[PDB]
Amino acid sequence: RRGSFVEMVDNLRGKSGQGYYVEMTVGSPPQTLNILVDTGSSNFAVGAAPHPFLHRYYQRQLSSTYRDLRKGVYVPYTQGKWEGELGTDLVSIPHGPNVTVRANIAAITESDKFFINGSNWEGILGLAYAEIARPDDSLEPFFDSLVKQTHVPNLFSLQLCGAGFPLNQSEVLASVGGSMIIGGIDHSLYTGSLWYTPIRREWYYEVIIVRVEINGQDLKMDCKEYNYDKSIVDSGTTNLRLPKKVFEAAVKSIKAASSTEKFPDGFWLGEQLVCWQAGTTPWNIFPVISLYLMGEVTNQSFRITILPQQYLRPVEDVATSQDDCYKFAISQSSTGTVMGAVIMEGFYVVFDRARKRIGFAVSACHVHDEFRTAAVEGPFVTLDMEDCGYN
Ligand SMILES: C[C@@H]1C[C@H]1COC(C)(C)[C@@H]1C[C@H]1[C@]12CN(c3ncccn3)C[C@H]1CSC(N)=N2
Repeated sequence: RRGSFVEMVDNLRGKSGQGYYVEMTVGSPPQTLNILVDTGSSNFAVGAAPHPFLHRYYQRQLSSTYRDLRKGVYVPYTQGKWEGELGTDLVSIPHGPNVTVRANIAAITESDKFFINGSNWEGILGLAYAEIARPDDSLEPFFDSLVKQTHVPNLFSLQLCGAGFPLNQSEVLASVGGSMIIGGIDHSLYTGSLWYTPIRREWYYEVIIVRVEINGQDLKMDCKEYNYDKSIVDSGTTNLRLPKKVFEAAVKSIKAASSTEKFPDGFWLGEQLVCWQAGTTPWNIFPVISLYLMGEVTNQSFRITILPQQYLRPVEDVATSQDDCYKFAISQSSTGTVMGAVIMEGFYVVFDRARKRIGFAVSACHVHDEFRTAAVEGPFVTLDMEDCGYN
């Protein structure tokens, strides 16, 4: 396996709790900013005014290439909001393709619970499709602009690398957090085969889950439940989020598999950390989780399997200790399944926009132990998979 995109390998930093980001520049002369990679939204937006959590921001008045679109944008969401002013400017990715494009930029002027203290990022790169752009689908997303204006192939791929232990801001700054390969697939970043699932519709990166197992035991729900009301791949969500009824069934099964140790309700609610003496985390008592995804071939599926090393998120102790501590990074959703950062950390994920498909392979940087690894395996004969999609 040769790695043919050396310029872009190791261009991400960050972690599942706070986001993975890439360096970008905006304006003339170039203003450098760290930008959250978000496959669950479709706007390119940057801090453009002082904020307690920003150490830098886009200064439109210092860019000779700034263009004012004379239009506001307001982006409320469940846990927060940002608002700002639309414009365009020249944009580059230093550890990216050697191209500069003119792109839409939302200059964030006000926000609430959007920016994250100590995360090191100052803006967001929404990589999903125009349908979910704000204020509407007429605001061309960045990746669309990049493809239209250059010879960059209509594809990107993400290797998000969890450390398997906590990092402070200093360690995050000094550590490689993964790769975003723009326009290609780098063979050094994965092992085994890539398996592809269709993009069901181009809005979010929507997929269809057809079967769920906990340690090989079928959760045995009608597969529509797994995709109620959608299933998406979202680097801008920390957890694996599951629809309420699926969450309840999965947690029951994970508790049963791990029953040799009792954990408090607050742990299963994703609120409370649990800790073990250094090196003694009992990985083996926790089950693997397999999600079967619709394949590209009629009546064929494949599965991705994650370990507790993926779904238990490393956190620092509430106290001063050498304990190894974690939070449970599976949580309930009322807006469908979200395959967030903790599940993406297991896999190299290929967003093949050109062929309307998402590829998964075992990540070369997934955390595991001597006894088990993450897996991507197939094929399986699976019938009536279209019926698993919610309408
Ligand atoms: C792993 C990393 C810590 C995670 C980042 O957390 C925040 C900052 C809350 C993510 C980046 C925020 C959003 C942006 N957004 C949105 N909705 C509609 C239109 C435009 N944008 C919803 C919102 C939550 S979900 C998501 N994918 N993106």
